[PDB]
Amino acid sequence: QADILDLLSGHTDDTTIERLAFECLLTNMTDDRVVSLMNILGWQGDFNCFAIGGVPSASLASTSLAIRKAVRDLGGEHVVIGTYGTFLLALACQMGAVTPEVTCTAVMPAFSEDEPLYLSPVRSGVAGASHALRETMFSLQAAPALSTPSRPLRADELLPERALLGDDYAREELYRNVYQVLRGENPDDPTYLTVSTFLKYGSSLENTAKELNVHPNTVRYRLKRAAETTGWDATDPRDAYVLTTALAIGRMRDR
Amino acid sequence: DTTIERLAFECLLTNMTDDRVVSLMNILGWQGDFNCFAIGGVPSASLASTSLAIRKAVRDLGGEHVVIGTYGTFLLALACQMGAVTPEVTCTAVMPAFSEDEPLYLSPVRSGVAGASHALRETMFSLQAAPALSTPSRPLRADELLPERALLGDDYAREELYRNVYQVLRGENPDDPTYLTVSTFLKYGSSLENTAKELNVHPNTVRYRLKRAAETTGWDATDPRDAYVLTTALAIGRMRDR
Amino acid sequence: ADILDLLSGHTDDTTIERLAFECLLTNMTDDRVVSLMNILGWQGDFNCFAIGGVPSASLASTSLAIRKAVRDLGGEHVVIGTYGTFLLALACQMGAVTPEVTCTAVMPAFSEDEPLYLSPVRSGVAGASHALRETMFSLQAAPALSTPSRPLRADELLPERALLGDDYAREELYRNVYQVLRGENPDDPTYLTVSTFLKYGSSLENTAKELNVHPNTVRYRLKRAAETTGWDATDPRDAYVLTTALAIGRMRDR
Amino acid sequence: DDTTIERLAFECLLTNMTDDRVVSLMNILGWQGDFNCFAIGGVPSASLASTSLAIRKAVRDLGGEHVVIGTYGTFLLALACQMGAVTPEVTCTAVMPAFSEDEPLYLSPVRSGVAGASHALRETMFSLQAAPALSTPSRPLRADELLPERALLGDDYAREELYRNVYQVLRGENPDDPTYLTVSTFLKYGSSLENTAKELNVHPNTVRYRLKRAAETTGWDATDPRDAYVLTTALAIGRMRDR
Repeated sequence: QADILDLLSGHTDDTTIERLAFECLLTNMTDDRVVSLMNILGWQGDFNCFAIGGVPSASLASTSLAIRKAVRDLGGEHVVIGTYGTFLLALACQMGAVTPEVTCTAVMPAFSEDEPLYLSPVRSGVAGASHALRETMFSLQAAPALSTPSRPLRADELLPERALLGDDYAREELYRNVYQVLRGENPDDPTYLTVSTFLKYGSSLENTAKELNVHPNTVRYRLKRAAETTGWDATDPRDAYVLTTALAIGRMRDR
Repeated sequence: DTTIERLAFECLLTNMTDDRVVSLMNILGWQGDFNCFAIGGVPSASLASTSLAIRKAVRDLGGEHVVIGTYGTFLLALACQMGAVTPEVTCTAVMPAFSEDEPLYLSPVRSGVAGASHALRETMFSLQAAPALSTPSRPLRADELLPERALLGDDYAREELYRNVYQVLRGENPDDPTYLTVSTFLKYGSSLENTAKELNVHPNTVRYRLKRAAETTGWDATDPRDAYVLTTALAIGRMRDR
Repeated sequence: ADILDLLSGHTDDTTIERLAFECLLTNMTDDRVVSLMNILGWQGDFNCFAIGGVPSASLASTSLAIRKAVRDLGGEHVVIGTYGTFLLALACQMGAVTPEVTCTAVMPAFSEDEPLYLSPVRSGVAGASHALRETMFSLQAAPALSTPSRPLRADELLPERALLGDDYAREELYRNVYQVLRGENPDDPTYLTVSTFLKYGSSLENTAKELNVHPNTVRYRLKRAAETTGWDATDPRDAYVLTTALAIGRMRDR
Repeated sequence: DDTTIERLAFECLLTNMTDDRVVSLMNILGWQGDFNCFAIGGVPSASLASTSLAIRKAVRDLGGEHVVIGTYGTFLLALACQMGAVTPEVTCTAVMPAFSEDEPLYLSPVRSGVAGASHALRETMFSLQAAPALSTPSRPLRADELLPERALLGDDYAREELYRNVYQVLRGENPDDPTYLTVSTFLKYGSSLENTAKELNVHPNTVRYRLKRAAETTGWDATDPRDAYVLTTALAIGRMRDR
């Protein structure tokens, strides 16, 4: 298999090294060679990082300058920047005052107000870097499915659309963080059955109560609990679509 | 014989359709732009017994070629459509070989190696998607599990949602408000009254438009299963187009 | 490289078996290996175990004897390959094909003068790779021991396997010896006593002096560690296993 | 820029790449011919930046012209070209205050050429990773101090040295020499001179002296528990390799 010198095709300029690390990370390559490339760029050891992505406000060069300056002004010294289609993605090393919300606020003006903007969670090491860049890429590709997107879009806002695009990270989160959390450890717990039944029956409290032989208030209470544990409120049309998707993922995976 | 067939099967199931695969298929006797279809399900008794029953059933129907493989608990068979070998007739002949207590799928007829791969893969994805539905048809309908197949990575299910649902809904002309109405209706969780209020139109106008959409697409936004299918299609179309 | 690239135009089950074997032996557990195993008839999260040793007469003879034995026991699939002087067989466990019975059945086909190993039952391609590799590494490690058991015990050659690069052996030392003994208590009297004892080369006197306790206090703590881990630090072999585990744990935990 | 080239060469060497491409890169950095070099590694006392600065200043003051500096995990590693007064102990003494006193420090032997440079950096990395195993680490750690633990981590240089410089040296060319048998028996019998002597029908003192001879040829003294562990490891490596 190709070594880091093969990958570099004789180049030693950091622009090429950066673009190469960017493409490796975006394409899910997290092996030692990528660790070496990030090493060369200055990303030492088990670093923390996060990503911001969107469409440049005026130009790619202008946005890149703005982002490097903002990272510098906040006490950081590493940010890997690359383009993907019309999108510019930036992976910042979390150090000094470079933290996600503050960094996102500082660079927002360099991104078009007329296009989606996404801020990733903090992730660790090269594998996290790849994760941050990919969830950012998939979120931006998924954003058009959303009627009224937050700005910036954050976190798990686009799970089902990301899953539809083939994002393994989104499938896994729907399985682990929604479906499996709903199920819990106790199989006699009624929450999962109640959410499932509620969705099946048109998001009707009355029909769910009728189906399950419980008081409507009891269904209400269970849905609220499921909202607390998963972050998704079945009574909200957007969240209900997310939950429905999670149940499909879970059922296909477990049977 | 058997070994080459199993290798061809893996290649097809894993979406390898390049000339090396064509050449394997040539060796097996599948020539040119052949027609084929697939059938899949859980064996009534055993994988070996079901394989045999399918081979024999196809042979008796004048067929000479079948490629049989496994995916998890499922037996998947690709049959070359020759002689009296047709999908429905073949399916009927082999149903005893598949358990009544598990899903079953019969693909449409497809052509060539690309077609063979599609037939086997849509069969795998359909069987895999089935647990998502409470009471699926037997055999599973081709249009029954599109969002679920898409979620698994079935690119043909994505395309079908795009072409047969989203683009059909959107139509030739931008002025037609049927699409906007369905879009808005889904956004508001299939609330007739909230949709009429939001669009500033009469609720009857909303009902009429939803019925039109149900007629042209085959999906009724007032049914929660169909609403999910529609919502999936709009997402796919919006991500693809803009 | 896809499965066809790996095959290099071969479509014979013999080359396919050899390729699957080599992938497993080199710790490749990805989709292509799953497909290769698919092709050989190994579907899903199967159970399997491995047997390995030096053939009593010939590879061909031992292979024939193994395939016969497995079939007579009602088994369908056995992947057989060779590494150096060793023959390794991976059997699908089903019907009456279970590890001890199978091992007993095929013992006559392996040299008495050479080590023999039977793996635990494991599952899936990852399990198959693990079983074949622990078998390889155990056979390679055996010469380090003067009179090992036959077959070799799963826990008998951990440091030596680890020295050869066997990551499962490192893991097992870390989890089953080091962690079991230390927990979150570097200051637990037993752990501290074992640690100090080894540091002083198993000298009861020097250890008691260093810890400022009575020798009998050192003795019962070592006895506890022995009962807890199965390793008795007063035995030079066991002491070497314990020392290796402590090094592994320390390097890993910081 | 220069920093980039240097970090690239560092990564190649650390990753055991010693091919013509790497040789050429080192040549461009100014490392030419069959140069002598050594490595020092540890944890920066204050920061990566300031430790690097202090190392380069020390090497400059000592009359040296070339140092390649990189990181592994929390470690800073420096490869120095041996020239002027840039020699291992002097250089180590000059740069030691730049490394944390609460963390291990390692100084490699002198090595030759690009292959030697790669060897020096890797034995340094592995030794630093292995250091926590040691109860009473010297400062700096040196040379072959961590052989068995390095072998446990998969360092091929350690496995090779255990076989070549320890196990093979014990055996020598003469099967009439009792060194190997004595070391072997002594370890087997729990480092008991009395029981070893009883087994070999020899006086305890003869056993002791034979072990001291082994210490002369290999540097490892079986009467010391640390060294006994190292020797036990070398026997295992050797026995596995010769069958």
